[PDB]
Amino acid sequence: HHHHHHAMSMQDTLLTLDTPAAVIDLDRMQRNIARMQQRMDAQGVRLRPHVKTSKSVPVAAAQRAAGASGITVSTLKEAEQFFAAGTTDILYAVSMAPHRLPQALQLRRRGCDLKLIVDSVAAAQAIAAFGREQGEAFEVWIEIDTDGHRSGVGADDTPLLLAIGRTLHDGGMRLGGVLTHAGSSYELDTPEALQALAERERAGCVQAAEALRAAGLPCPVVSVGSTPTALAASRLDGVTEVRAGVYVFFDLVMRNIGVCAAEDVALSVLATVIGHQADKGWAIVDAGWMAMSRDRGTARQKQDFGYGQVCDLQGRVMPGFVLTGANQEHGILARADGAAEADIATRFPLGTRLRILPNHACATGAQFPAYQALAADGSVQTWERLHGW
Amino acid sequence: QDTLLTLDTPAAVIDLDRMQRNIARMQQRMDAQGVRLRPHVKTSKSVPVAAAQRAAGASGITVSTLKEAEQFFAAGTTDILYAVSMAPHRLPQALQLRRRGCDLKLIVDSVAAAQAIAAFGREQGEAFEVWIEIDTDGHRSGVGADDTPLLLAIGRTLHDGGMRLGGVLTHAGSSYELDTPEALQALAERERAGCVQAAEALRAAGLPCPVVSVGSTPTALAASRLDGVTEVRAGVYVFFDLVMRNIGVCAAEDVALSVLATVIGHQADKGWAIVDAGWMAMSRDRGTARQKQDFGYGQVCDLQGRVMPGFVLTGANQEHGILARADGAAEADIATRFPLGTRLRILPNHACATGAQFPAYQALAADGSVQTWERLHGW
Ligand SMILES: *Cc1c(COP(=O)(O)O)cnc(C)c1O
Ligand SMILES: *Cc1c(COP(=O)(O)O)cnc(C)c1O
Ligand SMILES: [Cl-]
Ligand SMILES: [Cl-]
Ligand SMILES: [Mg+2]
Ligand SMILES: [Mg+2]
Ligand SMILES: [Mg+2]
Ligand SMILES: [Mg+2]
Ligand SMILES: [Mg+2]
Repeated sequence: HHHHHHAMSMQDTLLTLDTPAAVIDLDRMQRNIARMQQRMDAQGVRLRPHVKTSKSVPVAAAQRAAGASGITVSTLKEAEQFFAAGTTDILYAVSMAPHRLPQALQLRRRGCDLKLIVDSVAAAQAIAAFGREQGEAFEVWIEIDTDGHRSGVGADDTPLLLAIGRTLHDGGMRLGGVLTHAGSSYELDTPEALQALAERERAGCVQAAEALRAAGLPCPVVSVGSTPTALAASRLDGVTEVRAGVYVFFDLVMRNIGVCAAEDVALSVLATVIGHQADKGWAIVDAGWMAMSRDRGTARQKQDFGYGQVCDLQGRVMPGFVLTGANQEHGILARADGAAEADIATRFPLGTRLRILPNHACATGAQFPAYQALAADGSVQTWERLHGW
Repeated sequence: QDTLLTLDTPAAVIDLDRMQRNIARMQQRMDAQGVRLRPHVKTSKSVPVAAAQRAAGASGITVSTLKEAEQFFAAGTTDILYAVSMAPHRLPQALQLRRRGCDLKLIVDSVAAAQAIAAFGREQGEAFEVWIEIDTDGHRSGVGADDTPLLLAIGRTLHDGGMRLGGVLTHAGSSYELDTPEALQALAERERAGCVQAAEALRAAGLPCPVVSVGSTPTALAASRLDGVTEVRAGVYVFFDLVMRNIGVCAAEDVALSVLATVIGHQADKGWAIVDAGWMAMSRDRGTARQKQDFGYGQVCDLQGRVMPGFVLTGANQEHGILARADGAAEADIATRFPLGTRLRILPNHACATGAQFPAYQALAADGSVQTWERLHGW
């Protein structure tokens, strides 16, 4: 039992970690994983989780174990990490830059079934010319703009859809599908508006696929998604897969959109109280914006949580206390309502540990080299995640 | 050689000639004021950047985390001030650094934190050097500049408890809400006077107070005189940023840190160029939104570093930035001006926030080559 005794001596808990730390409540993370996978199984579509929220091998392993099919990545560094870890079905869902083609070629030549996306004739021409030069039939999907959010060919822009699809297909590449991301779902906050946007996202992606196929071009995959529209879609006829990422943890922006409650948020930042300004009702904590990130997505929503909702050590919300301000390594904990708490030092004594729910899980997670994955027994384990490009 | 044409994007680029000018300007101002400069490395967390600050005449550093103290001590820097109210649970970490030879200084602003340090120091045989943080402007931590009984209670806990009461410090961070030389000069004087007043109160009580330490970059550059001050702490000046430009202490052309980005697409009807520098590259900091000129997620510059006024990142998602006209109009033929693959450089709202998004900087020399300069992430 030499290993056992030594490992027990080294095991951390929420009391022994240094702060700040990004804590994943594994039981909440597994409920979120199951909820999404079950919804997609009920819809008869594949779930291709977007790992840009955690960039962590063990978190994606849990998603794969639950039934996910492949992943979506936001950078080729994520494709390199997850392919090294055994994931071969990877979609790089950012408009392809020609200068990154040698790295995408190398990944495919090592055995990664890496898919790229474009939304322009010039990007299609760059991929097809390099593929012909290098003897590589890249798989390329066409990105569709279904809601005005960001990149993509308009769903009704048949001439440009065909021009890009022909450039790829005639060029000897594999035109593998269409995808869309209805990111404007983050501006909504009612179930009726989310359900309608989910239907516009489905209808527009399938419209683009049907236009390509009406021109004789292959388009076997139809991929949609954002977490809110994944959870709100009534029907997904014509869709092969849904992509969703932030759901794995949720956050307060998702709580305000209405697709989860604060009790579903699996990621919190463990912080210590390091001081006060008693006459202003401030407790000062060691989670500033370097821990929380500068994300303030809740500022324009129905309930502004400042730099995060305060919870006790046990992870239960402490209503009315939020981080009202943040500097790099100092957070200002005070009443959301703008009163000065009396006796703030008795409410929050020096050295008290608290947990802060984030505005945006993807933004807060990226501030940490690793998560501390919290098991039901109170034990944590360090789960590394990727930083940079 | 690696150059701005060969790097992958996004990348954090330091223009070394601009950084050296910013380093010289600050050190020459501190020398003119008769005070030491103790740079705050939380902006770069990079050994070669702090080396350049030391070569120019800096005396010790300030750090925002013990991880920084570990990094810089492993690189040979021993005169380290950890300028965040000390948490008692980090005392074992601080003790081990001191026992290894790091001359690590801690700060406190409460009797309870001072008692925890003094009790642990006596148990472990360690006379911790502790400074008392003074609140001169209501920004953040510190003993109020008027609150003499609290100041003396802490000073006596430390000195009677066997610890080394090494000084007082203040950080007038409310300087970042100002934007005129008269208001910055007045706040710099309030910061100076408040910190010197606390030192005098300690000394009048028979307590040691050899160091009087003030600073933020705007008050460091605006102070007219620094009588009674021994050192100034400043950090973001090494690179500057657009929040600094709006406060009025630099020009956009002085900003030494930019994010190299590639154009990866367009929305021509809206006049957008989409770049691969989203908020993961720039950070979510939007400090210019509250100032007199809003630069969105950053100011566009060409690959040579020429500022392109009127183009900014008007929006950002994680790995996509939206480049568009600041005047709200849809640039006609945006794709013809910025073809796919064009490289641009984006000046940040907040240098300390943008830098923390990158594992390393790319230090750009006069000949156009780059050298990778690692920086620290995490705690
Ligand atoms: C982020 C992202 C997703 C996942 O959206 P969430 O709302 O985080 O689930 C899907 N597709 C693309 C292209 C994305 O960038
Ligand atoms: C950040 C910081 C500084 C340096 O301020 P800048 O405006 O970045 O130069 C000085 N002192 C303390 C305590 C700080 O936190
Ligand atoms: Cl700060
Ligand atoms: Cl995003
Ligand atoms: Mg997100
Ligand atoms: Mg690389
Ligand atoms: Mg006060
Ligand atoms: Mg700063
Ligand atoms: Mg540490």
